[PDB]
Amino acid sequence: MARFFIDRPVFAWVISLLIVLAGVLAIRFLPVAQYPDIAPPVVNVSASYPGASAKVVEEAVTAIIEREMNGAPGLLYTKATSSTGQASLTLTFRQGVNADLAAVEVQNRLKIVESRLPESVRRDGIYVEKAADSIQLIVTLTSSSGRYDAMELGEIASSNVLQALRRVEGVGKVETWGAEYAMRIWPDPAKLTSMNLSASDLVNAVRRHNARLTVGDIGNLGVPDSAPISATVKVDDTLVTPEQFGEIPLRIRADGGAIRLRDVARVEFGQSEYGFVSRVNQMTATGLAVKMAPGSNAVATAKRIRATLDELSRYFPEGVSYNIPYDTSAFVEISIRKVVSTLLEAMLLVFAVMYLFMQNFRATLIPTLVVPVALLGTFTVMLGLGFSINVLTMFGMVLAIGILVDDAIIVVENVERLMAEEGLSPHDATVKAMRQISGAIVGITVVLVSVFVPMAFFSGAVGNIYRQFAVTLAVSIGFSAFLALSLTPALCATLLRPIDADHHEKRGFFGWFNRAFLRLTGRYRNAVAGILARPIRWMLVYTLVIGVVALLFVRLPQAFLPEEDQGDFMIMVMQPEGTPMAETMANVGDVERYLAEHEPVAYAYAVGGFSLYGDGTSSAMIFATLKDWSERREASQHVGAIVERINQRFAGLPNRTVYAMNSPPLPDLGSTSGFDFRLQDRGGVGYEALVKARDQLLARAAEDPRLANVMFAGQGEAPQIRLDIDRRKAETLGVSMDEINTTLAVMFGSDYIGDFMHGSQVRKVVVQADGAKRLGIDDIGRLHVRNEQGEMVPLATFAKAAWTLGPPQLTRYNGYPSFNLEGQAAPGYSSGEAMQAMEQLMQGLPEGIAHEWSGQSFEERLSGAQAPALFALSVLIVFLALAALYESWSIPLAVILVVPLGVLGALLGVSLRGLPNDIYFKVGLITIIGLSAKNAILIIEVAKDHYQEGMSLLQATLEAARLRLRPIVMTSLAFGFGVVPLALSSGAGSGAQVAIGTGVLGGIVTATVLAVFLVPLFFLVVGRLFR
Repeated sequence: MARFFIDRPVFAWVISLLIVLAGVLAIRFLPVAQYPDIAPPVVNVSASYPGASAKVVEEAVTAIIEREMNGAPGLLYTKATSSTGQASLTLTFRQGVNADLAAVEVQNRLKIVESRLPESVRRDGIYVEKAADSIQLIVTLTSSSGRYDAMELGEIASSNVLQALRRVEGVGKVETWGAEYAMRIWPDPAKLTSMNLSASDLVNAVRRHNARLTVGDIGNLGVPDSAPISATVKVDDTLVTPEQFGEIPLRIRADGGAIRLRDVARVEFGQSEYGFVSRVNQMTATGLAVKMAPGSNAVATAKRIRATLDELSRYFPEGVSYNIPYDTSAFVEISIRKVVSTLLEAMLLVFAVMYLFMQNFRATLIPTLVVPVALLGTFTVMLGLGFSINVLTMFGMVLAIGILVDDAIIVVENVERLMAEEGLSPHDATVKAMRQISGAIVGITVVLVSVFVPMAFFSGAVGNIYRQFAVTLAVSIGFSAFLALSLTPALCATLLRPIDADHHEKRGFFGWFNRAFLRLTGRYRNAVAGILARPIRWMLVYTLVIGVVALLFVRLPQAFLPEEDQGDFMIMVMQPEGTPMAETMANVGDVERYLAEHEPVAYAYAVGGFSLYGDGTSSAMIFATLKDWSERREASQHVGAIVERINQRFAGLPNRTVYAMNSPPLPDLGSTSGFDFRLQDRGGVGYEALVKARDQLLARAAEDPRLANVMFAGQGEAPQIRLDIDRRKAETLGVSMDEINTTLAVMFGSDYIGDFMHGSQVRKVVVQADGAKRLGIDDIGRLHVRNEQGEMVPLATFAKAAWTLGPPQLTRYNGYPSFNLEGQAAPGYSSGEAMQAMEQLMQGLPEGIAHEWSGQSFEERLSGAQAPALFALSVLIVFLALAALYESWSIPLAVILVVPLGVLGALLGVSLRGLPNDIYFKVGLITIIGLSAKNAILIIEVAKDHYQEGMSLLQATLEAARLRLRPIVMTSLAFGFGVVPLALSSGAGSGAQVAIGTGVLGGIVTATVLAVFLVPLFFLVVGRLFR
């Protein structure tokens, strides 16, 4: 096949141009992403059970459905959250399971248990939807100057903009924050008492016009926190403006006049204190949280969203403008731009290493043309196999560049040798070279291509990460084998002039270098000879280096992904249950003001009432986009320093929590950035004991130096009023359950719900998680109801109320009751160290309490638990591939003992730079193993086909070490200089680049220096001990 292309130059030329043209086409039709698609298939079962308590919802809906979904096809884990309103069931499936299969499977299992569900749940809708609950982009609409009307701007955003966004391809579901608004009524105690009007009089009179009343602080007129009456208003309603509300007649006067609502109350229109309240850059606005459709391209969807928005902006009245304060897609351009630059730097650097050795323009150009054709070839293979231009695929192409030229070195070098050391014509020089070295090319591409296939056959989203590296490298190396057997044959023959194969030219720096390298090769040959002279005493040194390999491995901490500064972050702004919205937004303003006046923040969007830990009046969050990295070129201006600063400054304010975290790198695995620890009640020990374990384990995490910010990612117990109805004599005394339930519902709103029933006891709870004063247990007893004979009866005869505390939410993980915990690794410490910290602190906990890692945490544990298998199989197939290629069981053994040499440098490189054993390190480790095999098999191949016998085989192996020292140094130095721009990356996106490059740069240095001294030894002990 080689001789085919030597005598046919143009035939190889047109093929190479065909690859380039196809690759260029692939670029134009290839999606760009920061990462590949990592999201596992998730199905959400949502059910509503209005008026039911969280316990009732869980027992009647959540637990029944969840119990049915135990044995689903590749169901990884189940999560459940039963709250007052709804039941929610999240079912995460194995990787590679068809989402529509999982969707159909969960739908079918739902129809089995549906008839056992409460009727009102079924008819309201039990939805089964593919989960895409991660927020990618946030759009705010603001009014420049004073164009803001709560009715107008809220509906401008929710109607005109949201309808367009929903039609934008790639947009899954949009949550509207700040578009629910209410009439606020503030009764005056003086005017109420001056007339003969009661609080119930106002509530009941208003209820004749608007039944969407939320009562709050009707029991605190005069120093109110929440508006005593809040009437959510819709455009269809009979009364809309506050002037209409003020006109509501309350009672007539003796003189014929009428008392109106405006006469005893202050009437206002504004955003509802019980919906969502949004704000961007300390200004009131309406937010639209965009969740992109599963499987869409984030960048492309953002461009359409932007295009559809600024096309809508021209219709805005002056003052109204649209802003995007939060866009995770923004970083994709920055990361892909940097890796493309680093790819260019690697090409510019390997060219320098080639030129330093071969020292002519023509023979340097011959291998440098292999890389673009092979890279553009892999670009075409990726389009069609289902891959994107992401940092991972581009990262591989960076590592490929140094490897890709390896075979084209060997042809050019040995052509030039046969052309000057033997006087051959350029045609016949290349002909003989391939008949000589094609075995070496075949051998090294066998190990290199093979070593990358085992990682592609692995589960999890780390498996998908591995496959992007595996395909981009095995195909490019496989290409570079083909180009070396086809392209470089022709180019060597047509382009190399006899004037170029000069062994010594350009006396000066280059002559100095040439003489120096030749001298170094001599001391190499003497140094090795000393080692083979005392081989038993140096094999003990080899036993030493594997020992420090193990010690370094045990010492090194492991992590998942490096912390990257992607220009944005988020802040949990939490208040204790029962905190009203006004305190929540005051606390948010404190964070808003601190960001504005003390930190480099471009935009800071803030929403009250929404939180990834649970909605409510005591929850709020802030999404923040930082200023450009150019304005933050300092250690104290990175994200981590900023979030550390924010969390420390606000830790001094008690009765509130402020948790600032860097944006999660893979939001489709989890909305937060930290660990997903799931405390489980696997033994049925009960809620009270589960709280005690959670609280005391939280305490242990506070004391541990490895952990930071470990906390309960949820809502604590909220105060509430429990009403017990023993022996429903109310029906015996004439009062109906309807009349009782309405009178409570009128003065408590939707907060009046029902709970668990036992033995003629109608248990009920008034929800007080919003901290309103309203009616106490004394008022509840003194409330009046009408029996069937028309009289007023005190409510206390048949109702016994009491204050109590209870969780607003009940969660379940893998079917057992849960507490969702989250936290961080302390500075300097690694994410894995944070994980083993938490597992260690579990030791002293009581009996029936287990734990599970979820989200990215679950994936990270998988990566570290399948690591030994991944390394063992990668060396094993190289063993078998060499055994198949060379029909021997002794050659693989000699080659195999080279891999610990390159491992030591990888371990040393990270261990001295303080970097962890992340998966970038694991990918580099596989690359180092393959390149170690290439180094060893390059000399062992020559040392075998020269001559072979027993009683020590010096003759061939030092001959091989002599011949192959230069070729292995060319190829190894090329790879090292290619990855130097990774190991020494500077600006944005550099966290991943130094992580991927540090281990691989250190690995190759000791995969070459420590190898050439030791692989001739390996060939000789295996020969000496196999006879």
